Amino acid sequence: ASFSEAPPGNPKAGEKIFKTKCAQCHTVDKGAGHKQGPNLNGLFGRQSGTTPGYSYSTADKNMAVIWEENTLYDYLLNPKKYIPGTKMVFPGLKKPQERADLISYLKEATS
Ligand code: HEC
Repeated sequence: ASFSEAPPGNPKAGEKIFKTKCAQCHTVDKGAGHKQGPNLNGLFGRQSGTTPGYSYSTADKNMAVIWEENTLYDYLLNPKKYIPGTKMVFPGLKKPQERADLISYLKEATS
């Protein structure tokens, strides 16, 4: 129900997930620029809506969520429910395991 109770994460599995469901709109490497969505480099611990050069929705700026395992796990279940008014078009990742694997990868990849 929460990150706390979620399955352990496997970054290899998480990579598959990222590639198929997020890569279209997000970069992760420093210097890579933006896509439909902002570059996620250095995501962990940062305030939402603050990456330079990307035009965020007012909601994504106003929420000012500090991204971490906790917040990401809730967010990913249903982004539009988490930040009503966001322009990210993504239904959500329903399974606890899928979220845990994706987060494990992001931790490594966005570093
Ligand atoms: C294009 C169709 C998207 C897909 C697929 C995914 N994301 Fe996304 N993301 C997209 C946009 C246009 C935005 C900005 C939203 C806004 O209201 O401004 C985002 C934003 C994020 C964020 C917030 C980052 C921040 O700096 O605050 C995160 C953490 C994020 N996106 C992650 C993410 C992941 C892990 C996805 C696969 C599950 C994914 N997004 C899909 C566009 C698109």
